[PDB]
Amino acid sequence: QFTGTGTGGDVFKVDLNEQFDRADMVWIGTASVLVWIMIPGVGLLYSGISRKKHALSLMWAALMAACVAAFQWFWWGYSLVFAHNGSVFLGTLQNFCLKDVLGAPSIVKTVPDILFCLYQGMFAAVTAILMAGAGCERARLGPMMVFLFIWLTVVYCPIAYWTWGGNGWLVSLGALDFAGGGPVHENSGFAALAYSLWLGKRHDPVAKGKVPKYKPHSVSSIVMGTIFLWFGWYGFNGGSTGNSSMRSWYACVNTNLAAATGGLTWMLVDWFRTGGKWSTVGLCMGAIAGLVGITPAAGYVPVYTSVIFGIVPAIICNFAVDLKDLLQIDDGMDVWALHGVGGFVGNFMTGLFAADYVAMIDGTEIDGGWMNHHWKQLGYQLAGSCAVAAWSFTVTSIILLAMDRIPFLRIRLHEDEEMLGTDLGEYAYYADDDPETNPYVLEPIRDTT
Amino acid sequence: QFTGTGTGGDVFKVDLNEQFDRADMVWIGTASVLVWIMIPGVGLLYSGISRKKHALSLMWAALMAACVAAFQWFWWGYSLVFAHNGSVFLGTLQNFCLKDVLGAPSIVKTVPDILFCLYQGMFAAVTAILMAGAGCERARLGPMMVFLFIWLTVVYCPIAYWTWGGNGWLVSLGALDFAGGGPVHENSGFAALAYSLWLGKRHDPVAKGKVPKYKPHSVSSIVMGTIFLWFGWYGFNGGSTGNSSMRSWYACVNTNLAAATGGLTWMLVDWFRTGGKWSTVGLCMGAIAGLVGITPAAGYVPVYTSVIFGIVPAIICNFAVDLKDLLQIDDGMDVWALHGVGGFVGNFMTGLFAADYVAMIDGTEIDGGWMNHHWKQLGYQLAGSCAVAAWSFTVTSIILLAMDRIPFLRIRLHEDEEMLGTDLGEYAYYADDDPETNPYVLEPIRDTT
Amino acid sequence: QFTGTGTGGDVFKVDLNEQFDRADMVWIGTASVLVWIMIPGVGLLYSGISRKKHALSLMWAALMAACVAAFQWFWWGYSLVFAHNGSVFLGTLQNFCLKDVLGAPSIVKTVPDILFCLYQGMFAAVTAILMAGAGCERARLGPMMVFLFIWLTVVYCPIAYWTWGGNGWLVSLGALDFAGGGPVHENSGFAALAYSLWLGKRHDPVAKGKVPKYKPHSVSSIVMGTIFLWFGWYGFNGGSTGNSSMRSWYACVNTNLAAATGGLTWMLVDWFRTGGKWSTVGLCMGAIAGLVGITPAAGYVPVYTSVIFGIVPAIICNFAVDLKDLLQIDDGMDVWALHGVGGFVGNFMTGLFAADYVAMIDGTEIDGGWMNHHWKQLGYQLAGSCAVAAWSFTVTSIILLAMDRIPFLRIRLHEDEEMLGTDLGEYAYYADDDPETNPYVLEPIRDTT
Ligand SMILES: CCCCCCCCCCO[C@@H]1O[C@H](CO)[C@@H](O[C@H]2O[C@H](CO)[C@@H](O)[C@H](O)[C@H]2O)[C@H](O)[C@H]1O
Ligand SMILES: CCCCCCCCCCO[C@@H]1O[C@H](CO)[C@@H](O[C@H]2O[C@H](CO)[C@@H](O)[C@H](O)[C@H]2O)[C@H](O)[C@H]1O
Ligand SMILES: CCCCCCCCCCO[C@@H]1O[C@H](CO)[C@@H](O[C@H]2O[C@H](CO)[C@@H](O)[C@H](O)[C@H]2O)[C@H](O)[C@H]1O
Ligand SMILES: CCCCCCCCCCO[C@@H]1O[C@H](CO)[C@@H](O[C@H]2O[C@H](CO)[C@@H](O)[C@H](O)[C@H]2O)[C@H](O)[C@H]1O
Ligand SMILES: CCCCCCCCCCO[C@@H]1O[C@H](CO)[C@@H](O[C@H]2O[C@H](CO)[C@@H](O)[C@H](O)[C@H]2O)[C@H](O)[C@H]1O
Ligand SMILES: CCCCCCCCCCO[C@@H]1O[C@H](CO)[C@@H](O[C@H]2O[C@H](CO)[C@@H](O)[C@H](O)[C@H]2O)[C@H](O)[C@H]1O
Repeated sequence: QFTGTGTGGDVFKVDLNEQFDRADMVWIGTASVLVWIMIPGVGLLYSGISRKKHALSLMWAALMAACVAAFQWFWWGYSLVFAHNGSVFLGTLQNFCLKDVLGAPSIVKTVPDILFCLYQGMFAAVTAILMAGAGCERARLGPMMVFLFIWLTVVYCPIAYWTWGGNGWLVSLGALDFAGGGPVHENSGFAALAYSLWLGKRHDPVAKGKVPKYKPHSVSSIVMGTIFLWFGWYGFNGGSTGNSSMRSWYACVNTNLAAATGGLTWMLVDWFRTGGKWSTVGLCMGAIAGLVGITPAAGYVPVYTSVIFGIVPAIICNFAVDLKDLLQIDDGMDVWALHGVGGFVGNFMTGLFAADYVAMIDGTEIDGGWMNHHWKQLGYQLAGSCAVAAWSFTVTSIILLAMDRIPFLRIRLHEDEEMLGTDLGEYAYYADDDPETNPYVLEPIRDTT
Repeated sequence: QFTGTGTGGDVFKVDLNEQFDRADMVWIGTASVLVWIMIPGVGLLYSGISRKKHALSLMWAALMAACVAAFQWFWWGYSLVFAHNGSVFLGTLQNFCLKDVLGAPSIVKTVPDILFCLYQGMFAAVTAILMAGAGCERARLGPMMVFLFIWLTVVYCPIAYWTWGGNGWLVSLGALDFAGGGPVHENSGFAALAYSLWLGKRHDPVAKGKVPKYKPHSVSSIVMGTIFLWFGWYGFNGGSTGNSSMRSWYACVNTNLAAATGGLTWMLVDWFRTGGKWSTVGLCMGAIAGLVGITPAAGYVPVYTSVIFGIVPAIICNFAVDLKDLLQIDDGMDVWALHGVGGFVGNFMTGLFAADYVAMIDGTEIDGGWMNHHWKQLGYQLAGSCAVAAWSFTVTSIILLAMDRIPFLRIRLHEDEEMLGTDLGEYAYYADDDPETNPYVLEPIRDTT
Repeated sequence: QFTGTGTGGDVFKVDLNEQFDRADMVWIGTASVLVWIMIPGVGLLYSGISRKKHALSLMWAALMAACVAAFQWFWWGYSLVFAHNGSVFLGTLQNFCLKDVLGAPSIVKTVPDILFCLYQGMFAAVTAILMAGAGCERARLGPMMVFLFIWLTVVYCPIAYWTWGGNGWLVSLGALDFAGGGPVHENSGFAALAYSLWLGKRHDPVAKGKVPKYKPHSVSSIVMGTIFLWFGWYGFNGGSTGNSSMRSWYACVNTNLAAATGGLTWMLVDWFRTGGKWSTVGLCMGAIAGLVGITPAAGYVPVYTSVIFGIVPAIICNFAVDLKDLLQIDDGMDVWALHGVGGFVGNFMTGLFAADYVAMIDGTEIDGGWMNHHWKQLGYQLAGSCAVAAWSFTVTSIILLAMDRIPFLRIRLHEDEEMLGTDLGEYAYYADDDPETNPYVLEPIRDTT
C-alpha cells in the first residue's frame, strides 16, 4: 500500500512515515536549516572581500536570492531535478508547483520527497546568491531577478539532474560528487567567469598593474560570512549522506579538517609571497577553498586525506586569483577562482582519494578511486568537471548576451548610457549614498539624452 | 508504572524515556535552540527599522528579555499555560518553579513535560522582546522589566492557555493555531497598539505630513535580524508538530515559501507605489509578514496555498503601515502592523485553507477548513482572533495606565518631567551618547525642579 | 563481530551503526555544530569588552584558533584524551592523525569514536580561542599559533584526560564535571592568569587608580558574542549526556535558567554599586558567568537549584573583576575572572547540589552530592579544581617563560625592543591602522637599532 510513486500512498490508509527512519529525517531537516544560513554567508563574504564599492548590498541581496530561489524551486526547479520520471538530461514538470510532493521515497531513498525538496532547495539558493554576487557590479535589480530565475532553470537544474537525478548520466557513468561540488561550486564559478569575460569591466583600475591583491571593503563582513559558511557547511556536507549514520559525522570531521588546513595553507602561502606578513583575508579565502575542495569528497575519502583537500585547493586558488591582474578584470573573478577552480580541483582529487571502505560505513557501494586501484574513476571525474564547466560557461554566456540586447532586461548598463547615481525643477539632485540608511536600492539609471 | 502525572514515574523504577520516540525528542530539542536565536532576531529587526534614535539598544534589550522571560517562565509562566489540571481559562501553580516538571507526556503527548517546557519557553521569550521593542521609546529599564514580568503573567499566559492548554476553550471550540499566531504575533501586535494609543508620542514629527515611510536607523541590523528570524522560524513552525514526522518538514517548506513570496510581494507593492524603486526595507518586512502569516497555518495547509500566506499578509501589512501617518503616531506601530495585522490575517486565512489530509500526514485529526467544506472553521478562527485582540489590548492598556500612575513604576516619563540625557559642581555635564561605547543604559531622568 | 576496539569491526562484514541509537547520534552531531559557533562567540565577546585597542582582531583570531585547534586535534589531541589505552594521566598516540577512529563505542558508549571526536574537538577549539583572547595584547601571530599548538598538547589534553579519559584519575576518584568546567573554563582562566602575571602590562593605565571598570571597545560585539555563546551553549551542555534522553533537555533548561539569573544578578549588583545605573556590559558578563557556573552541573542538579548557579557565580565574578585595579593589570584578567573564578565556583557548588535522581533520568549512576548526604563529594570537587588550576597555571607559566627566552618565538615583544605599528627611502612610513580595511595583521615589529 506504499506505492513508491506520486504522494507515496493514501495518508488516510497508511502512515507514510513508517517507510523511513525518524532519526534520518531529523538530521536532514536540521541540515536543511544549516544550509539556509549559508545563503547570507555568501552575501557577507563577497560584500566584504570586494576591492570596489558595489552599489548593491550583497548581504541584503542574499535575502533577495533566498526569495527568488525558493519560488523558482517550488515553481518547477525541484521537478526539473528530482522528478521520478526523468530522462538522462533533465527531469519533467510532473512536480510543477510541488504537485504530489510528499511521502514517496525520494531519489535518496532514506528520506521522503517533501524533505528532500526542502534540503535540496537550499543548495539551489546557495548557488543563486553565488551568481548574484558574481554579477552584482552595476547590476539592475529587476533584470537580475529575471536572470536568476532563468539561470536556475536552464543552467543549475540540468547540471543538478545530471549529478543527482534518478537517471542522470553522470550518476550512471560512475562520477562521484558527494555534496554537489559540480552543481553548486564549479557551476557558479564558471558562470561567474562568463560574467567576467562578457560583462565585467575591462582594464579595471583595481586590477591593472601593481595594485594590491587584497583591498577589502569590510574585513568584519568577510569574517562573519566565513563564520556562517563554515557553520552551515556541516549541514551541506554532513546532510549529503541522506541519513543519521556515522558516515554523516565522518564527513563533518573531513569538512572541519579541510577548512582548517585550507585556511592555514593560504595564509602560509601569502606569508611567503609577501615576505612575512599575515593575511587576514587570506585565511578566510583559504577556509572557503578547503570547504569547496572537500565538498565532492567528504563522504568518500579517508580522514587523513582531507588535509590534502585543504592544502591543494588553497594553493591553486591562491594563484588563480592572480589571473585577475593578467586579464585586468575584477568583476566576478573571486567567485570563479574560489568556486570554479576550487570545485574543479576537488572533483579531480575525489577520483584519486575515494575509498570503497569509507562509503561502506553506511552500506553505500562504490568502486572507489585510485585508493581502490579503480583507475578510470579519475576519467569519470574529468568528464563531469568538463561537462559542468562547458554547459555553465556556454549557457550563462548565451543568457547574458541575449538579455544585454533587450534594453529593459539588460543586467548591466553600457558605459555610454550610464548615469552617476542620481535621483529622479531645472536642476537635478543627488540621493546619497549610504547603504546603512538608504531604504532604496541605488539602482543604475539610463541616460535620457 | 508510567503514571502520566507529576514527574511521570519513579526514575529508579522506570525509564521515562521509553514513553517517547527519541527522534521526536531530538527535533524538538533542536527546534528549541532555533527559536532562542529569534529573540535577538526581533531586537535587531526593530532597532534597524526605527525612524528615530531609540536611547535603548534593542539588540541588547533582546538579551534582557531572554533573561526576564526565562525567569518568569520558570517561576510560574510554564505552570499557568501547561499545567495538567487547568480550568478552561488558565492553568494553575501546580508547576510553580518547575516543581515536578519531568517525564510525564506533556499536553503534546510525543514529548515529556521538561522538553515541552524548554520549547514553549522560547515562544514566551520571543513575545517578550516583541513587547519590549514595541514599548522601547523613552522607556525606563526598571519599570520595563517589571512590566514584562506582569505582562507575560496576565496577558501572554492566559492567551497561550486558551490556545494550547489542556482544557483551553479555543482548543475545545475547534480553533486552529498551528505555531501560536495568536499568543505570539496577534497578541504582541495588539498589545503594541495599546502602547501606541496610550503612551506613544502624538503628532510625531517622523509620522506627520508627507514624511518618508521608510527611514531606517540601520539597514544592516534589519537584514541581520531578518536572517536570524527566518533561520529560527524553521524551529518555530517546524517544531510545532511535536514530532519527527514528515509533517514537520512539510511545515518547513510552507514556512520558506511564504517568506519568499511575502518578501517579493511587499517589494513589488512598493515598486508600484513609488513609481519604480526597489525597497530594501520592504523586502525584509515582507518576509516577516509572510512568516507571521504562515505561523497559524504551516502544518495545516497544502504547499501551493503557502504562497497566499506570503502575498495577502504582505499586501495588507504594507497598507497597515500607512496608518502611522493618519494617527501621526510612530511608537509601537511597526509591531502592531506586522504581528497584529499579519497574525489576524493569517489566522483568518487558516480557516479557509486548512486541509484534513495535510494534518493527517502524521495522523493528526481535524475537520479542516473551507478546503474540506467545513464552513464554520472560519467562524472559529474569528472567535479566536477577536478574543486575543480584545484581551491583549484591554489588559495591556490597564497595565500601562496603572503603572503610569505610580511614579517609580512609570514606564515612560511625561514630557513635562523629562530631562535631556544628562548625567548625575554648580554646572551639570553630558554623558554622551554613543551606544557602541557607553557601558550604561542611557536611562531617562526625572526633572528635580 | 563488533570488536569494541580499533575501528570497531569490518565495515564489509558488520553495520557499525547497529551498536548505537540513531537519535543519540543525531543530537550529538547537532550539538557539535552548535559548539563550533561558540568559537567566534568567544572572539566577539572579548574583542568588544576590551578597555584597550587590541591590534589583533579577536573575531578574526577565532577563525585562526578554529584552524589551529582542528589540526592539533586531528594530529594527536584527540588521541591524547580519548584513546582507549590510556594511563591515568594521559592517553597515547594510538589514534595519531585519527588512525582507526571510526565505529567503536567511544569513552561515552552511546556514540562511536568518530562522532565523539567531532564533538570533543569543538571543546578544544573553544578553549583555544579563550587562550588566544587572554594572551592577545601585543601578540605576534606566528609565536601565538605555535603557543596554541603546544598549550593544547601539554595543558588542555592532560586536564581533559583526567576529567574525561577512560582511566582518568578524576573520573575514578568520583569528581563530577558534566560538560567540562575544568578542561575548558577553569583551565583557560588560570592559564590566562599566568599570562597576566608574567606577560601582562604592569601599572596599566586602564587599570590604575579610579578608572572606569567598564570601558568597552564595542558593545555590539559583546552582545553578538553573547548571542553566539548562549545559542551554542545548548549544544555544549545539552550534548554532554552523550544521548537523546530527556536528561539532555533537562540540562538545557538548567543552562537557560542559569544564564538568565546570572545576567540579572550581575546587572542588579552593578545597580547597587553604581547608585542606580543599568550596566549593559554587566548583563552580558553575568550571563557568561551563569553559563560557566552551570557547565559542571547542568546534567546533575535539580532545576530549581540552577538559579543558584547564576546568582552565586555572577556575584563572585563581579567582585573578581575588581582585582584588576589592585594588581593594576588588565591583560588576560577578564578571561581569568569569568572562566577561572566562574569555573572554580561552579565546580565547587556541583558538590553541594548534585543529585542522584537527576543523573538517573537517563540511567546514569552517581553517588550524588550534599543533596544525597554524600559529604565527600565536595572534597572530590576541590581536588579537581585545585589540580586543574595548579597544572594550568604552572605549565602555562613554563611555556610562556620558555618562549619568551627564544627571540623568534617570543609571543610578546619587550617594551625596549617594540616599535610603533610601522611598515617595512631614507624615511619610514605608517600603514594605518583600520582593522575594517587592512588585509594584513598589524604585527608588532622588533627594533633594528
Ligand atoms: C508570486 C506568484 C505566486 C504564483 C504561484 C502559483 C500558486 C498556485 C499555482 C496553482 O497550482 C495548482 O493549483 C491546483 C488547484 O488550484 C492544484 O490542484 C489540486 O487539486 C485538488 C484539490 O484542489 C487536489 O486533490 C490535488 O492534489 C491538487 O493538485 C495543484 O496541486 C497546483 O499545482
Ligand atoms: C544567442 C545570443 C544572442 C547574442 C549573440 C551576439 C554574439 C556577438 C559576439 C559578441 O558581441 C559583443 O558582445 C558584447 C556583449 O554584449 C558587446 O559589448 C557591449 O555589451 C558589454 C556588456 O554590457 C559592454 O561591456 C560593452 O560596453 C558593450 O559594447 C559587443 O558590442 C558585441 O560586439
Ligand atoms: C532571581 C531570584 C531567584 C529566586 C527563585 C527561587 C528559587 C528557589 C525556589 C524554591 O522552590 C522550591 O524549593 C523546594 C526546596 O527548597 C523544592 O522542594 C523539593 O523538596 C524535596 C527535596 O528538597 C524534593 O523531593 C521535592 O521534589 C522538591 O519539590 C521545590 O521543588 C521548589 O519548588
Ligand atoms: C485600572 C486603570 C487605572 C487608571 C485609569 C485611568 C483611565 C483614565 C482615562 C485616560 O486618562 C488619561 O490617560 C493618559 C495616560 O495615562 C494620561 O496622559 C498622561 O500619560 C501619557 C502617557 O505617559 C502621556 O503621554 C501624557 O503626557 C500624560 O498627560 C492622561 O493624563 C489621562 O487623562
Ligand atoms: C598542514 C600539514 C598537514 C600534515 C598532516 C599529515 C597528513 C598525512 C599523515 C600520514 O598519516 C598516516 O598515513 C598513512 C598512509 O600514508 C595511513 O596508513 C593507512 O594505511 C592503509 C592504507 O594506506 C590503511 O589500511 C590504514 O588503515 C591506514 O592507517 C595512516 O592512517 C595515517 O595516520
Ligand atoms: C623552564 C622556564 C625557563 C625560564 C625560567 C626563568 C624564570 C626566572 C623567574 C622570572 O624571571 C623573569 O621573567 C620575566 C618574564 O620572562 C622577565 O621579564 C621580561 O619579560 C616580560 C614578559 O615579556 C616583560 O614584561 C618584561 O619587560 C621583561 O623584563 C624578567 O626579565 C625575568 O627576570
